[PDB]
Amino acid sequence: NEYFNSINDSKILSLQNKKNTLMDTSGYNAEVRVEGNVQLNPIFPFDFKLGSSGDDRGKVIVTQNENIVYNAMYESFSISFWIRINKWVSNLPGYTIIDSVKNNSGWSIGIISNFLVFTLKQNENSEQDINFSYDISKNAAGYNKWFFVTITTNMMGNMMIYINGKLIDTIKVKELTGINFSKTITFQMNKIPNNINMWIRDFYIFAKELDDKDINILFNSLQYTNVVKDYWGNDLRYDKEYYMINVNYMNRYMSKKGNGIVFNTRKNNNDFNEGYKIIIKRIRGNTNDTRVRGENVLYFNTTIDNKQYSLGMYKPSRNLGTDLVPLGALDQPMDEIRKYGSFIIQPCNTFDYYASQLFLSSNATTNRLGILSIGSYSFKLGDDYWFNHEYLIPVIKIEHYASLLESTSTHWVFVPAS
Repeated sequence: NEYFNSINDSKILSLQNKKNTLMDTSGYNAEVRVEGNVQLNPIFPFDFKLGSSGDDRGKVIVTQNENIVYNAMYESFSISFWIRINKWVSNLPGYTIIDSVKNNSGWSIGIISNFLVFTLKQNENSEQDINFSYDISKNAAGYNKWFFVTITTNMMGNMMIYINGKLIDTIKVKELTGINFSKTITFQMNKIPNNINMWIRDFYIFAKELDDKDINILFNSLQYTNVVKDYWGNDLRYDKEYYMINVNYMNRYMSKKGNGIVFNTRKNNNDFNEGYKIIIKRIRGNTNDTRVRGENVLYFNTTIDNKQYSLGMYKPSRNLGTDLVPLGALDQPMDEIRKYGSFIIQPCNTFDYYASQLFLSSNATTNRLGILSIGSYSFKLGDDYWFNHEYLIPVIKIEHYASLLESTSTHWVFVPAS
């Protein structure tokens, strides 16, 4: 993998976290001061955390050597990093998050409303900026997920912005004479005149203009692809309460009627605080460290009333369709769970979400009998006596699922109840 080596050669700043310490692994050794309350994750991804709070609030400062800035001050450069913001509402007020401006010239990354804007400044009057806007329809609860920004900028060429490898917006760099780039970059959440958290990790700057194939290599090299992720992009974990949601039905929560699990309409889309929660329990796995990974055999528990059930197949009051069998809440021992309630998880990540697919397992082995989907069907559940009713239920298609294998109706996500 030269691809990886050739890129690193142009790396002028590498803000990593080693040995529980923020430092510059570029080689050019920038100074890294950590003022205020800056929480530091000891677990991977070794991110560092900031806040918008008053008084003692987080501030990370990075100061560079003149020699290496001077080189990239007029040619070409790229900025790339992982970022996450909690409660990134659409009505959010303006904030400067990452700033590199000294005497009213430089560059600055900031966020306002549903926008993450990257501005280029020469003087207090004139400034050109490129931005990314998140899809408010797809993220009613706030864009709270981890995402990988990349900004390529050529001073006589072009100024582009990428999110998760996908080029979002691209505009022409105007004639910018007298543009002085600062030797300091400051990570701090400063509100703009007239309470959120921010996680940053792996902040790199390069001395060239990265292309699509380079960016996506970087994007992919900077994650554990086989570690399944929750809705916000953190490592999905066993023995932790999540809300299980289908990607095609984000406005439904999980409820129960009789033996059946039935999906119901959310009251609102501010939080995900609604319905019954599930807990992922491991059965089979290559590693054993609480993180859920591809090809793991697993099952789901959930505490409904003061009892605790496990998700599993059951026989409905009448046939729902060919090869189709509902998943429901059952009080069953492990021997039954292994036969009729065990799944093989496969991570399925896209630009829009961190999701996963779930395959019914044969006797808690990795051999796949079917796939977990969702659908509305008419039958009897619980007290239902006189009439059938339409229930939106989780359903397993057995044997023939090549059609569903590519459908987003089999994409499941998990939102923590923190």
